[PDB]
Amino acid sequence: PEKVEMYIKNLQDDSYYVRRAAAYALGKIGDERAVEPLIKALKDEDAWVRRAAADALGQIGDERAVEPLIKALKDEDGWVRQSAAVALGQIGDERAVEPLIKALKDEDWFVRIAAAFALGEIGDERAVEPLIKALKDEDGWVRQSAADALGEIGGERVRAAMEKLAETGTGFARKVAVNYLETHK
Amino acid sequence: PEKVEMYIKNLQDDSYYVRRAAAYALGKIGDERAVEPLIKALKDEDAWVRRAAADALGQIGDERAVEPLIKALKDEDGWVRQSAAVALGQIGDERAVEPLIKALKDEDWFVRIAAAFALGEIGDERAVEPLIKALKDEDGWVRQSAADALGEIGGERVRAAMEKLAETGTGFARKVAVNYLETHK
Repeated sequence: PEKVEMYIKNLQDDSYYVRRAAAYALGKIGDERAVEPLIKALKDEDAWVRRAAADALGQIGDERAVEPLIKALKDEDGWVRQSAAVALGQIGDERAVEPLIKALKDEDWFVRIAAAFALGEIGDERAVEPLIKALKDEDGWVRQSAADALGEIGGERVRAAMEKLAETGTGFARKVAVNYLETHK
Repeated sequence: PEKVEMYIKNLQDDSYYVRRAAAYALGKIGDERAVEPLIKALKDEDAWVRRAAADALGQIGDERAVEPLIKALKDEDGWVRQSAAVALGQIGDERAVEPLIKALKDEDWFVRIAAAFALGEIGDERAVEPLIKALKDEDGWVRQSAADALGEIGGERVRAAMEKLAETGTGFARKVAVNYLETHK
């Protein structure tokens, strides 16, 4: 906690590693003063810095990072987008829901996982139908995370969809739905 | 919490997804009754079940899972080993230190990351020299996680090594060491 301004100041250092390490440290410390300088490091030249900055903003958890993080979901770098999604998941703000639904169709499997995870944490039923679609994703971990997110959301929209999948679905989606029906009253 | 025995019982179900979902749920619930049945699911036929079981044991955090998890660091499946390492990191027990040092040389990049992370969390200085070596890993995320773990460990063995790297090291290891010297008194 004593080193918060030293690390804020290191977000301007010429060395990418010093900037990255500063963002990482500021996420762990959790002091709110770091929020605006981290928002700025979401446009850093170096992708590792942008990743660490998103990560740190999620850890601090201040809603002021929501709109900048939503933008960072369009970053050229896959791991930045992944970090932004996890961070929006951690903050829990419903404004991320539609942008994260889009990121469920991201070309990188690791981004789609993070998008599903985050939708599950936010808990908003608009995500239900897009998560049912992700049950057919070519990546196994994506499918799985969409199933977990469906369970976390819950409620009557999830129940009704799981009845239909248990009835006519195939493959993984079927197994998900049947587990659902066995494990709820 | 009401469903703990239902999910324990589902660890014997014929469907791999029902067993996997049960392990996942039992990790979230956190009831100690789940520990021995999860230890057993670390030898499940299906790799997703073994992964979820390790993950859940780390979340519950009971030291009784330490020796079974150490064994699971030799699993044929890369993601099981990864999960076992993260879990040993979360439990924090020093008995994992030597097995995790070995897993820093794992053939999968994701395992080496998890091994570095876990050593950093356990905080034991036997890891210092092997983590300095990981600064030369071909994977960028591995190197980074080894640098973070060095910072988390700290103390005089880390200080002395970072002085030498700042003096004669090259590339990433150099940048790590110099950041170290700039950020400590």
